[PDB]
Formats: sequence, structure tokens, C-alpha cells
Amino acid sequence: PPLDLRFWAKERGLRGKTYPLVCHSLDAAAAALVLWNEYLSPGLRDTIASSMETDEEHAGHCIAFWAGLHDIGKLTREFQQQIAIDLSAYPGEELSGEQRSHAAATGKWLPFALPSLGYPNGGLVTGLVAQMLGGHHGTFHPHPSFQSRNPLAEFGFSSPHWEKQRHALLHAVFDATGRPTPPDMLDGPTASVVCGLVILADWLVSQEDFLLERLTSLPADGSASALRAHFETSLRRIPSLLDAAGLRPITVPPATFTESFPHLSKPNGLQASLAKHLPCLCTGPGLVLITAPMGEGKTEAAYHVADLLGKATGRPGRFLALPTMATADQMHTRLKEYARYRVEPRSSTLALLHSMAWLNPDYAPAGHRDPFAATDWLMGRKRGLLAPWAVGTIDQALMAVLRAKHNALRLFGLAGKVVVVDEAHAVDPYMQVLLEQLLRWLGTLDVPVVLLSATLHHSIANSLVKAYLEGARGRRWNRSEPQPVSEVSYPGWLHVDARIGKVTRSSDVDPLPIATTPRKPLEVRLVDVPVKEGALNRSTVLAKELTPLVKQGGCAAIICTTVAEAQGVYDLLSQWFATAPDLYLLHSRFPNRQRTEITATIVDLFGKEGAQSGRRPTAVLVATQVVEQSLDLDVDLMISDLAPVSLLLQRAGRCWRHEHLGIINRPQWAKQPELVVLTPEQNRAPWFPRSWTSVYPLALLQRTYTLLRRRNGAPVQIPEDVQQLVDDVYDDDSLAEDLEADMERMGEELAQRGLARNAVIPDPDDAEDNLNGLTEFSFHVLATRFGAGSVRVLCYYVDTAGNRWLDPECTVEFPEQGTEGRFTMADCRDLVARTIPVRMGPWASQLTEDNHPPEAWRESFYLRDLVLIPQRVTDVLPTETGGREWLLDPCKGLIF
DNA sequence: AAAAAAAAA
Ligand SMILES: Nc1ncnc2c1ncn2[C@@H]1O[C@H](COP(=O)(O)OP(=O)(O)O)[C@@H](O)[C@H]1O
Ligand SMILES: [Fe+3]
Ligand SMILES: [Fe+3]
Repeated sequence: PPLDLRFWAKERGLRGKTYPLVCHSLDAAAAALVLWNEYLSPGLRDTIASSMETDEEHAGHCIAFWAGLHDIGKLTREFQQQIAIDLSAYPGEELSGEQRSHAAATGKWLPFALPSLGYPNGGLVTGLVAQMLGGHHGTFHPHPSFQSRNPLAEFGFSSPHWEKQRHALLHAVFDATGRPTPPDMLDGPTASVVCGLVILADWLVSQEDFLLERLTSLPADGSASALRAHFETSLRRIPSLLDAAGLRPITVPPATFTESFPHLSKPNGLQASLAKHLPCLCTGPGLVLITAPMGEGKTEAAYHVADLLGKATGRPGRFLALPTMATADQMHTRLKEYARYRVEPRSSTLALLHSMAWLNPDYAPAGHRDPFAATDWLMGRKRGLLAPWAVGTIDQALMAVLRAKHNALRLFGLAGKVVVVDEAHAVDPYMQVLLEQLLRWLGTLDVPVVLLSATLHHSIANSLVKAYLEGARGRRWNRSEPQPVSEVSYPGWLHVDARIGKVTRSSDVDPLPIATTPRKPLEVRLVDVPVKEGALNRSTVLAKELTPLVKQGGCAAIICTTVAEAQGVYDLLSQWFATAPDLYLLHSRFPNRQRTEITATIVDLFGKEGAQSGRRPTAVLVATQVVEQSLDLDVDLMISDLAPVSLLLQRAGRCWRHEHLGIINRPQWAKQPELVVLTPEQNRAPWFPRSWTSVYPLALLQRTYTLLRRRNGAPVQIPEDVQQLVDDVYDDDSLAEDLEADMERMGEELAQRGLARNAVIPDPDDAEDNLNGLTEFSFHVLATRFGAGSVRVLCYYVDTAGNRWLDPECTVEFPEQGTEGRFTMADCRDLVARTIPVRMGPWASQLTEDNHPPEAWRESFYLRDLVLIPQRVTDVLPTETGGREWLLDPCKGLIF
């Protein structure tokens, strides 16, 4: 029966016109084909065509054929009747009131029409193709279950008339795609990644511009003549669409390490070691774990190893995962220069992928595009990982393995990339489970991985590589099977072949250790300090300790476990200084603009471009664990509250950071690089402040103390002594005298891994014949990090009236509306820059309408969710809101 | 009581 064009697919935005369901259907199939040929990484084409066991060309047309059937579920009454249309020729199929999504209908119709063109009736390939297509709106569904010998009728397709028109369309796209035969195999994971492509296809050809243009040249009628024509047209128009979006590949020439970094005279031990023994190893899918100190060129080493594996795997894409928005920003710059130098583009964007990317001027847009420039299309919402190259927060990749809508899109996203995750030592137990499940899915999808780290506990390292190997190899780990990683070297690198699972430790090919920057050992000195009312009266020990610095000069940092304590020290220091030397305070609770300003002048004093510029003073910094995030600091003395060793040794890396540059003059009192470790005095298991034991688990603080004491003042040889300690704090059980504290720590840790497992998509082998796990969830949006999270507040000022102001000075009004009534992005940036990150608590509950944003604001993404904290000013008082009193000190940051 | 991230077709 010749097909009827009265059935539609798109109505909206077309101004009283309709686009025919076939014209969409063909477009989507046209789109997938081009995507298959010009977007998909070559290696990935291979991976997919492998799974179906057929040539790429055949696999190409299959997928295209499948893309054509995506919106077939629209050819029902429930859907068609949404707008005016004449169905007088189509009696039957009267509304059931199920109100079933067209996508759901596609998955329900396909398993029973498909075999009419050779697919195995009740067969897995058919089962998967239908399920996968039925999920083209970011939600899979269960396989159709039925109790009769006429499932088609059982599922509501009961009319000869209607059933004839679905079949017409089944055959129209079959034909236009040149009748491809059914593949013999198809696995869950492959199918998911294909679903992503199919989704990119539909989206691409759904843009209002592209539609309007096809509305001009609609087909005259439903002939194979007319439909063959329509397809082949859209076919030509699609590679355009790729450019507008910036989805064109960024392929990059092979190169040795020095061809790739010509500005580098003397590559270091790590880079030489990697560049030398790696290419021979890198012969396809694998993972590589570099674990090395800071100031060793891990970055260029990464790009290099990435560059090898990329070529080995037919995968020119890149995702770099960073721990923070900031470091993702910085790296996004570096990787872009790297791109410019390295490639001979301008239709390929190097995306930046985190939640504050819009509010960055130099990324976002405000034909002749600048190379690697962002594109409107890629600027949201679930699209980022579709950028050919991208760097972002690690949180962006972890979303792929969380059970949420459209995760198949992001899985597709990554499947052609070479993924690189920096700072793995940074990932807590909850996150580490998401990472393991991602690794497992990247493993099975033939995507190579580079992991970079500073010291890593062997257990984590093992767990991560095991995860990647599990994914690579099809089956999970035996109880009997030996562990893949029993020891880690710092410095060290390690390679893992997917194909045979062989692991090559760096030491295996070279008995010498990898040369790092030589450096003096670190004096670590434990110091008792009197408790006063369950707190730390540091008043004295600061005297004793800071005195040389006040006389002869230098630079030193005090790191306190909480922000409260952080502020009190700066106060206590301040009084003292009434009676050069400078004083600074850093932590989370500062307005953005202010934090970005402090940090800039803090690194400029204590960092490196200060020392080279001789701007480095003759000075104290107080901070919390912001110091553990990347800050170019070099202090002479460091004093920290006891924290876990890994975090102490982390912290301590700021001691004499740049001694290896000749250009530095340590004051005479500074005999050796030193970290002073404050711990309270006691009176049979070590006690610590409640304040401390709520941020770090109690036992671990014990185990660190216990372990530090055991050394008797001994310095820490760096890096010979480090990894040892990191391993040991968790491994040597004799280090925990409090079995109740050590057991809770374990329970708390089990609790974090547990929530995670609840939160992540299936193992690939659990998903082999069934994709529904990927999107299934019951009883809100799943998190990539454990905890009650954080909210952004913004302080406003009330005079004796009270009128709303944005400064204590009450000259800049509180903008109730914004510069066309609505807010420009630049308005938002102004507002957001004022804001402060504040951890969720009980206070969140007890809010009022005067803590909620005005009504204009609600219409702005970045603004709707701000909480407002009033500040009472008279001719600025602490102000109750939530249940406590908030004062935003300008020198000390937010207080409560 | 740290720090950290986090509308589509
Ligand atoms: N031989 C080298 N290998 C790698 N980086 C080098 C080398 N010589 C100089 N550099 C530069 O010195 C800086 C060292 O920083 P890097 O070690 O990558 O990170 P961090 O300094 O944060 O540990 C980088 O800018 C790198 O570009
Ligand atoms: Fe649809
Ligand atoms: Fe569609």
C-alpha cells in the first residue's frame, strides 16, 4: 500500500505547517549514516561493527536503518490526534487512555514487525534493537511481556488500516537505506552506545532552521521515487550541520615526545621513561597509571601517553577529567595551546565542561569562527561530551555511569575519546565506585585510559585497574584469581593491556628508579598543644614557633582543620601584630570575587612568578584545606593540625616547593624544610577535638598520629618515604588502639560505597541482553559526590527602613529586576561573583520567604537557586536567618 | 565543625 503523507512528526515551531513522519524518519536515518562516517571515531566504528560481527559498511547501514525507525511509535492515534488531521480513512485503534509515549510505542511495535524483514522472531538482536530505539528519549523500557499468540494486538495495534501504514514506513526506510540484512550479534553495551548516536541523529535534524528548509522541498507523495529523493537530499545537507555544531574531529599527527613539546630542552626522567618504553606497549586498548610527585611534568607526559593510545585505538577524541572547576579551567587553556601547536580545524570545538562554564566570558559566545571556539549547539544541555575534544570536571564523566536520563548519550560521547583522569588520589570512596563502574564500561567499549596521580594507596590502584580489566575481558574477578596490582611505585608508571590482561610495571623494564627532581627530606615535627574547653588554645605554640619569622623574616602557613579555627587564628595573629609581617586568611566562605582576588595576590607573593619577579616578601598565611587544592605556594615553614598522612604529605608539598630553582633565599632560622604537626596533649587511645573528628574520621587521625610518633622525629625522605606511609596508615592495624573508632571508620566507608552501588548503572555483563537497568530508578537527582552538598548564598543589606542594598555602604541597590526586564548573562556574572558556597545543614530547613529570591530571579538558571542572607546595617550587625546569626566580615569571610 | 561538583528534539 503506497504510503500516506498525512501522518506527521513535527508540528511545533513550524507556524501552522506540519513535517511528515516519513520526512523526519528519513532525515534521522540520513543523519546517523553521516555521523557513522564523519563523526564517529574510526576505532569506535570498529568496536561497534565488531560486536555485530559484520563489515563497517553493513553495520553502517543497519544503524542508519535503525535511526529511521526511531519515531515510528508516532504512527498511532494517541499521537497523531494531538493536532487537527483527517483520519476518516483509518477506522479502528480507538484511544485506550494509556497515554503511552511514542517512544514506548516504538519499542512495543518493533519486536514483532522486524522479523517480517528477516530479524529473528523473539531473538536477542531484535529484542535489543527495539529496546534501544524505544529509548531514544533518554529512558529505556523493559522488554515487552505478553501472554498471547498475537502480541501485536495485545499491545494495541489492532487495526488493519493503521498496521498497513506503519508497515509502509517500516519498508520505506528499509528501502531508502538499501535493505540491510540483520546483524547476527548485538550486545547490551554496544546497543547503548548506538542508542546515543541515534539520539544525536534525531536532535541534529530537529533544529528549527533545518526543518524550515526541508518544508520547502517536501516530497510530492509517498513514492519510492519521491522518498529515495528526499533521503539523498538530506544526506547532502547533513555534513553542513556537523560544522555548525563544531563536531568535526581533531586528529593530530604522530610525534615523539620532543617533536610534540619543542619548547622543552631537557625532558625529565618520567617523560623520558614514558616516551621510551611506552610505544612498544601501546598496541591497542589499554590503561596506564602514572603515579608521581608534583613538579614532574605529569601533564605533558599525559598528553603524550594519551597521544600514543589514541593512535593505537583509532580514537582521536580526548576527555580530560579534573578534580575541580578551576583546575579544569586552567587545563582547558593548556590543552588548547597544545592543540594549536600540534594540528595543521575551525569546525571543531575544544569544549569546557563544568557547571560554571556559561559564566566564563572567554569560553562562551557573547562562519569565520576562531579555532576550537565553543559553539552555540554544544553550549548545553546534555551535549558537551559530544565535543571532539573536551576537558571538564571528573563529575562530568561519572554522570555517564549514573542511572539517569540520557546517560547513553554521554556513554556514546566518551566511547570515541581517549579519557584521562587527573588526580585520582583525590577521589573519595563514593566517587571511587563510580569511577570503577565507568572504567568498567570504558574497558568494555575499547576506550583507552590514562590515570594520573600523586601517591595512590595500592588498594585503590588495584581496584581501578581491576575494574578496567573486568570491563575489558567480559567476566568479573575470581576469589582465587591473583590481584593485578599488589604494589605501587612513587614515582612510577604502569601499563595494562586489555587484550591479554598483562600488566607491565615500570620497574619490570628498568631496574633504575625514575629520576625525579632531587629534594631535601622533609622534617616533620609533632607538637603538643593545650586543649581549652574541647578546643585548641594555640596561642602559646604560635608564639614559640613564629618568633624567628617576625625577626629575620620569611614565609609560613598555618593550616587549620575548620573555618572557625581558621578565623580565630587570624584574629589571634592579628592582635599580636599591632605590636610586616603580612597576614592573610583563605578558605571557602568568601565571596567569589574576593576569593579570586586573595588567591591571586597570595600566589603572587608566595608562589613562583613572585620569586622570579623578586616580589617575594621578608609574612604569614592562614588557611583551611583549600591549601590542598592546587595553589602555587612555596612557604618556608608549615604548621598544620593533624590530618591523615596522605593529606599531611599533600599539604607539606608546599614546603620549599621551588628550592630546586636557585633563585631563593631562606631566612637563617629556616635550616631544613619543615612541617610542624599540631596535636592536642592527652592523659589509652588518642583523643581529638569533636571539631576535628567530624571532618576526618576519628580513627584515621589516630592512626596518623600513632604512625608519626613511631618514627621519632625522623625526617621523611622524599619521595622514597612517601608511598610507604600512605599505604601504611590504612594497612598496619597495630596503628589503631581504638577498635570502636576504627570500626566506625570502616562502617562509614562501607556506607559510602553502598550508596554509590545503589546509584550506578549495571555492570556491562548484567546489561548484556537488557538495557533497562541503565535508566531504571524509584522514589530528586543522583549525585556524583557523597554528602549533603552545598548551596550558594548571597548577602543583601537592609538599612533602617529597610531598603535592600548590596554593600554595607548602601549605595548599590538590590536589583529586584534586571537589565528587557530579564537578566543578561553578564548580570548573572555580577551577581554570582558576589556569592558564597555554604554547606547544607539544619539551617536550610528553617528558611523564610525573605530568604528566597524575588520573582524575576526565579526565571534565571543561576539565580533561582540562590538563598539570600540578610545583613542588618545601622548608622553591620549579626543577623538571624535559618536559626543562627550570619555576619559576613569583609576581612574574615562569612561567619556563623 | 573541609573541600570539593551539581529543555531538548
Ligand atoms: N622537562 C620538562 N618536562 C615537563 N615540564 C617542564 C619541563 N621543563 C619545564 N617544564 C615546565 O615546568 C612546569 C612544571 O609544572 P608541572 O610539573 O607540569 O606541574 P606542577 O608544577 O604543578 O607540578 C610546567 O610548566 C612545564 O611546562
Ligand atoms: Fe521521538
Ligand atoms: Fe524524532
